[PDB]
Amino acid sequence: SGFRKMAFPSGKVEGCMVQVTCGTTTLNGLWLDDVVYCPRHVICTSEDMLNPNYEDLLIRKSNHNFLVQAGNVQLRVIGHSMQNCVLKLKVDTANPKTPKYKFVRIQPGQTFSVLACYNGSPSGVYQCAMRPNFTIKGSFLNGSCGSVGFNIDYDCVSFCYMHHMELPTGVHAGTDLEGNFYGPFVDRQTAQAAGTDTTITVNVLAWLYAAVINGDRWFLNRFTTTLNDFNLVAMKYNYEPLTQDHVDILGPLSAQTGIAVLDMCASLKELLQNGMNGRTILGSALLEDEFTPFDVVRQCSGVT
Amino acid sequence: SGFRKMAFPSGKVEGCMVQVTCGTTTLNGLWLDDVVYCPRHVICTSEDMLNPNYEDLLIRKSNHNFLVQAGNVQLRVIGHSMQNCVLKLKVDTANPKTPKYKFVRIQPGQTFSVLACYNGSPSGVYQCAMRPNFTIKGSFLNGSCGSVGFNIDYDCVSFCYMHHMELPTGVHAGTDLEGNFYGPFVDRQTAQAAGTDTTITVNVLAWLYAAVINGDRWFLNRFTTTLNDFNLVAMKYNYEPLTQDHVDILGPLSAQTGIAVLDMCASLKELLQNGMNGRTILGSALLEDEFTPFDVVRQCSGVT
Ligand SMILES: Cc1ccncc1CC(=O)Nc1cccc(Cl)c1
Ligand SMILES: Cc1ccncc1CC(=O)Nc1cccc(Cl)c1
Repeated sequence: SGFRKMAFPSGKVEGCMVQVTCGTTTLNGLWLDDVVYCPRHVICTSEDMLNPNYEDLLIRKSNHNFLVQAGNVQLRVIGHSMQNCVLKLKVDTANPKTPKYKFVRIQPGQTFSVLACYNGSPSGVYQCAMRPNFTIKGSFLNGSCGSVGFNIDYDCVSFCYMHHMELPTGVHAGTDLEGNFYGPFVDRQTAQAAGTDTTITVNVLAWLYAAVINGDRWFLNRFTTTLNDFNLVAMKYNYEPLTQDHVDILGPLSAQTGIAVLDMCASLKELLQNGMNGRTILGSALLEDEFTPFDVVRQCSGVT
Repeated sequence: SGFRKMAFPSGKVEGCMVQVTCGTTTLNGLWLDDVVYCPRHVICTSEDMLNPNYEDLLIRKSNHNFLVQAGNVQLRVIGHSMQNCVLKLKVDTANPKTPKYKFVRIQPGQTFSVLACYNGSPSGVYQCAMRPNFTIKGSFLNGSCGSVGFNIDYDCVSFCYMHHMELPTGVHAGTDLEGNFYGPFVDRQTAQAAGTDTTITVNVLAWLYAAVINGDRWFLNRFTTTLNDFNLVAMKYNYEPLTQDHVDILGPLSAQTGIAVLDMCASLKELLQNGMNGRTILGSALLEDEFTPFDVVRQCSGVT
């Protein structure tokens, strides 16, 4: 028992981190097979970051201008190209530690582990969620760019995120591994609006089932609700509207605990309307939305 | 910016995890050099767990009765011995992936990363703290025994914890890597009292400095306090008494923010006396005590 904001073991991703330098700028790179992926702003200087013309800037760069270092050994760059907001540096050596992997574009609400890096070296790993507004509430400093978000299914690493920037609001923005930004964000040092962030209702419900599994049952009530009635409450509290798709994915947790999805929604409704009253659920004084129903099942059953 | 419950990258510890079987019991083992460390209850059956006579049970076990498996390959056991509550299985092969390492016995209040394992395979990594009462609030299921807690200083892994049992209360108990339990706990399936748990005051103060560094400053007040006055409040709220030693370790954070340690104590005093009033600090609705002053400095400066 016990429930934690658990990240995936980062070993497979650690063996992929490299340092990429270009001019005065240094950031992290992702070495899979004979290719190094990194944010395209590695080619920019501080004057450029206001409104960089990446196509013009990259034209002044040759393969030799990109310094790729794995540990303390140098990688020979034999090719370079831009794909959306990432650079793919073709190197003459395949990464001997390249795990089985996929490039995946996640949906908002889904979660992933971030391996935060500086100068190609790992500093820490944490679990986070793609917010409904396509930002992440990470922990990143200057030089963290190029750090990646991932998921792991037995031996396959699905890379889903690459960190690019911190918005003036303190939240983080980045791309999938094809360099397409999540959300409306552009890689420019400019004021950018993130959407209104909503709470991931299906994840809060999954976390309430995780609380029941682990003994925290005070919030269970004698009530039930409908999807429509629940969503009237969710709308008011800026919670994502619950669909039959969300109810279906909560099916295994509902079966495990014997608590119907709509009865759990009724508990969530009372929690939203009356607060926690100074109490806690799984060591938290607020409703947690960063565990998907999949994360709950995985953690409570010990999937390796 | 941003602050997360970050764990150490687990790669160096992943390469050390093995599966250890003895009779019907299987748990995790830690392979460093030519030695495999695991909990001594691997030699027990369900009847034994009530009051096991480990010295008598181990006498019925030969090197061949201990099945050690790293990935899918078997390790030949050439020796076995008991040290307190751990078994040290001498194997004929040194772990090729053994990192630089130390065995350390942590103090309560200190933090560490846990790499939770099942059948020798890693399932996840999370950051946790040794509670003042010597228990950990982990996330562990049956088969997680043998999973280790560690810290990393550049390239050296300091192993500080080995998971042994879950108390009937749902909290977790274990040993250092010499097999000495933290706290009064014994490796028996019996009702055991954990101490009254207190909040780690120096860690809450470190986390309030982390909030200030990252923009959350609403809790800063026009007040100051004394160590004695503060401790009268800490006593009432079951917070650890603050000493000049704790004040000294908060020195770097005090210097970084320009907020005197005692002024921060006064903010904590008002927070304890008046609650959060529905507000949050670093995405939390309660006072977080699982980040040491060292963890705050490391995270806010990007130590790799
Ligand atoms: C300072 C920091 C903190 C966290 N994560 C990243 C950073 C650096 C950063 O924001 N870079 C940046 C800024 C605007 C545009 C672009 Cl392309 C990149
Ligand atoms: C079921 C579980 C959940 C979390 N962590 C561990 C476990 C197994 C467990 O508690 N083992 C145990 C019990 C009493 C004594 C001793 Cl020696 C070992």
